[PDB]
Amino acid sequence: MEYTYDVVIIGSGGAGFSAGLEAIAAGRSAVIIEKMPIIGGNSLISGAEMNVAGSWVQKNMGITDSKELFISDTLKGGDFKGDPEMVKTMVDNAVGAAEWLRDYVKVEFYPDQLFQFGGHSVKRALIPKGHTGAEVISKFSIKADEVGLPIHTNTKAEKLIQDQTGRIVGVEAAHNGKTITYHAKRGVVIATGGFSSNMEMRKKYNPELDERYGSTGHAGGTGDGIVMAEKIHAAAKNMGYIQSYPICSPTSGAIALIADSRFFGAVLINQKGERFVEELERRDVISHAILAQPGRYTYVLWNQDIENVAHTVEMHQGELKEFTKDGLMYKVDTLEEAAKVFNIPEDKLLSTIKDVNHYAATGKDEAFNHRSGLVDLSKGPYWILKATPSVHHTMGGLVVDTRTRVLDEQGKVIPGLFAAGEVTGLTHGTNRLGGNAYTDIIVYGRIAGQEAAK
Amino acid sequence: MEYTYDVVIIGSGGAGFSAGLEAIAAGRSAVIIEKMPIIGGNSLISGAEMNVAGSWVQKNMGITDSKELFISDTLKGGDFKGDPEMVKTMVDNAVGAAEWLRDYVKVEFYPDQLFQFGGHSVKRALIPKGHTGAEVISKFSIKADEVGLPIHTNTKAEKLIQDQTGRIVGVEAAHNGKTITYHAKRGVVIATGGFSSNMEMRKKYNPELDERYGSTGHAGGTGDGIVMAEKIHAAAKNMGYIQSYPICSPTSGAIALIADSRFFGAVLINQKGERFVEELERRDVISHAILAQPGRYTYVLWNQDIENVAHTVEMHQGELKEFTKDGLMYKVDTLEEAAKVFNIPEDKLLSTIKDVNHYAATGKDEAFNHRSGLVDLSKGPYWILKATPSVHHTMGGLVVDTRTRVLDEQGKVIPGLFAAGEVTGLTHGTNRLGGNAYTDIIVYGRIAGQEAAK
Ligand SMILES: Cc1cc2nc3c(=O)[nH]c(=O)nc-3n(C[C@H](O)[C@H](O)[C@H](O)COP(=O)(O)OP(=O)(O)OC[C@H]3O[C@@H](n4cnc5c(N)ncnc54)[C@H](O)[C@@H]3O)c2cc1C
Ligand SMILES: Cc1cc2nc3c(=O)[nH]c(=O)nc-3n(C[C@H](O)[C@H](O)[C@H](O)COP(=O)(O)OP(=O)(O)OC[C@H]3O[C@@H](n4cnc5c(N)ncnc54)[C@H](O)[C@@H]3O)c2cc1C
Ligand SMILES: O=C(O)/C=C/c1c[nH]cn1
Ligand SMILES: O=C(O)/C=C/c1c[nH]cn1
Ligand SMILES: [Cl-]
Ligand SMILES: [Cl-]
Ligand SMILES: [Cl-]
Ligand SMILES: [Cl-]
Ligand code: NA
Ligand code: NA
Repeated sequence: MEYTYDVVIIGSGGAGFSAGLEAIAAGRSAVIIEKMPIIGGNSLISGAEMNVAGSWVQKNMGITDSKELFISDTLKGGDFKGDPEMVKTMVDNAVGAAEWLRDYVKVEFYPDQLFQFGGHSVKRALIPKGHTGAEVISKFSIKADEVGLPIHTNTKAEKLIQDQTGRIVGVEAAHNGKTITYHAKRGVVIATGGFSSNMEMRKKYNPELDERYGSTGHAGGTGDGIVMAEKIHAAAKNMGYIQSYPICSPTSGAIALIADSRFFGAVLINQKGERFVEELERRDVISHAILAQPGRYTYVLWNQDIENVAHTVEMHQGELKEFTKDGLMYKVDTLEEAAKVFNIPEDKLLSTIKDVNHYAATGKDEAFNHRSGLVDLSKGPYWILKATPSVHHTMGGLVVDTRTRVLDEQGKVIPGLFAAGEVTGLTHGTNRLGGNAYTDIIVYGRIAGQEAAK
Repeated sequence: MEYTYDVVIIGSGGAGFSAGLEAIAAGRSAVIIEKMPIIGGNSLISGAEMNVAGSWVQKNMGITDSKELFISDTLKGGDFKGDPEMVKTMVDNAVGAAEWLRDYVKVEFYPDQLFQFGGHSVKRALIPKGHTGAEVISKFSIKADEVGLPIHTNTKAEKLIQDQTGRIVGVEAAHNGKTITYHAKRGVVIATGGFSSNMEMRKKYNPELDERYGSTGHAGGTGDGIVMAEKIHAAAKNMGYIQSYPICSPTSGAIALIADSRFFGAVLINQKGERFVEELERRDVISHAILAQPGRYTYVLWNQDIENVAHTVEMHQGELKEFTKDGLMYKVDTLEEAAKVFNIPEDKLLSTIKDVNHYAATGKDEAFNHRSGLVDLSKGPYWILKATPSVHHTMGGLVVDTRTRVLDEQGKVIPGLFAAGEVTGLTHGTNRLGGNAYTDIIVYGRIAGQEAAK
């Protein structure tokens, strides 16, 4: 079997969907090939919070922002190693990208909630309904079906097809044990995500991130797009810069979105029954703090009063069930029971929470200077979750220009080849800020589909 | 020539002076040997700001603090690698150390000023009169003369004397081209400071910090105390952790205390005439930001209105004269002249300052979110200073216990040998917080003199 389309997109995450919808809208034929049996990749299981300076939600909330500040925040976050034009183009197109999600894809965002990720000077992360990428990918899928964008699941790209001029003119893919050739008349878009779930690639570029660490990502995040492009002499950069997320499942590696309760008053408790870091510190600080605790894990503890504001249990019931079945999470009536289930010294936990309750009442955390104010934890019920850092995002990847054209080892455009999303390596410097992956994948996914369609 | 004292102290910085005064006060004979022609080492040229949780000045200013928070701040600052008992003993003795400086040494601190160094959750750095160590070392010197503590300048310790039991029983030193033997009946205190000015030792332990970087320290900061103790099998740790200070002379390496005006409204301007980092960001962030600018330097720009509050020109007139003579600093009437003297694009500088003036008026810095509020810079005169990062403090050094006893490679006490101050390597982890060196050198200097005298 062979197929022919104008634009062949590899991957059904936010970057690939954005490229596909733009290619179809330009009047071209397009397909997305997806190696998993389900669509959406890490974009699906993402929190999908998306930074935008100058959003309609900021206006609703009375929050002032500027592109200049979003750019400076972002460049600083990556230790000033990100490509300034890549960051500028991301920020310059972020409002349009989010309004396009709202108006064209019909993604629903909360009109009056924003998150301020570490490193951002103001609250600027839009929040999709449900606080996950489920809303985003489901709406993308509906819109793709409406406009006539086919998605071929269980179809694994294995090789880029390069003609004698050096132009990329298609993709060889595996489906049901056979090779299928996808001819691409105008362009191939690599939108395959990162390599957080490729242990050998992690160890090659960052030996510390070995089998001691899980991955927050899906099993398909294995760097295939980098490997396939390097075979035809695409350049890569920043491959060793790989970030972790602090509060993840010790068993599966999955992120614990349910533990976003720490932004609403949950406390981090070590095996000794003691707090050990400000719960609102930067994520890398929290990760290092946890790895310095006994056993290299923490507990996250909160009560019904916090859930009634935060809703992270209601919003992440699959995590609740999975973590509970894995023995990583308990719902308990009393702090004494919270200590018992995890062999935490009872007297120390009770003393810690007595202090927390006093700090909540005064607004002054005399142990760690909690920046927003603690919440009284004297009454339950309680959730207590065991968590540890897990590998989360690969900042490195393919070298592209701001038009998403992939460049070779001499900086020359590889004709017919584009790349967008976590597979690229020039936006985030040494360290991506929270909420900036979604901005990157939508902005550059759209550009890639536009450029491939030309 | 030979001398005999109960306690022989090597170095006349804050650690050595503290040890000497305690030894004399215990009723023992003591001497300080100092290799330079002047006393005070880096403690002399320090800002000498000293962190204390629970000081009389905090009480005057209505500021609440706690030892728990000072400990947690400190441990976090060094990436959780500092020795917890060393940090606890430092914090537990900080109030007593500062009250001892005030009441016994007669150091004058401002009663109503404190500095909040990066990483500290509350304002807690006491400020000596004059905003330098000159006050501290001059008062130490007077007190030493009053109590009968001799200081032998131009006397360089070269070898520790070890008897057949393994006990350290003296020091061989060079003076006027001859070797002088100092017999120590009860103890030798190594208080020799750090190795920021030893290029070969820097390169050995941190190859990046080579000849591209100057040193903020005096010429005597060469690691001699580490070398002399390792010869008799003292252990060392954390030697590769070496911190820089962001705003220093590109010619001499000296710190620019005069540029503490950035805590009162001065702006950082690159060669392009643009701001590029929040001026109140963490020092390591500022250092990296500067090294990312054209030429790897910044300018620091402020006006008379800022000086009338900050006083950093009045307090650091020697810097003013030296930097000006070196072509690194100008006093100018207009922003146009500030641009001219350093070949900064005039239009860009004027546009940058127009923005600053608007941000000062509104309190909202739309470019970098200055956390305290900018100050109008429309009227002069102005100072503009060229600055770059310089090597500043060596966190590593000798292994001691909390009694300042030096330990060998098997963790065993070396009898008769003590060490205190920047020469030790267990307090600050990977990164010392501002103001914490002075706390360390006084607390542990006092302990070392007390323990050596026993
Ligand atoms: C749990 C989690 C939470 C996150 N939360 C946030 C957040 O709130 N905000 C934020 O900004 N970022 C967040 N991130 C990061 C962000 O979600 C991702 O970086 C981003 O979604 C990646 O999008 P993408 O389109 O590049 O790739 P993906 O979404 O990973 O999609 C790539 C797709 O390509 C497919 N593919 C790969 N190789 C092949 C091949 N050979 N053939 C065919 N198909 C292939 C994969 O199967 C996958 O479906 C989160 C990440 C995770 C894991
Ligand atoms: C410019 C500057 C500003 C600073 N500002 C601050 C600040 O505000 N707050 C803060 O907390 N920290 C600050 N620091 C750091 C702090 O001042 C130092 O870490 C601290 O003063 C070191 O004290 P010390 O007693 O260990 O050593 P030093 O003060 O360096 O004294 C050691 C002495 O031993 C002598 N010596 C060395 N080898 C020999 C030998 N072989 N024989 C004899 N004598 C020898 C040296 O000549 C020197 O005089 C600053 C540092 C500098 C350089
Ligand atoms: O890594 C990110 O950008 C966001 C992670 C996250 C956590 N909770 C919601 N999103
Ligand atoms: O490095 C420190 O602890 C302090 C440096 C400084 C700058 N200005 C006054 N002190
Ligand atoms: Cl703007
Ligand atoms: Cl690289
Ligand atoms: Cl206290
Ligand atoms: Cl070490
Ligand atoms: Na990447
Ligand atoms: Na040290």
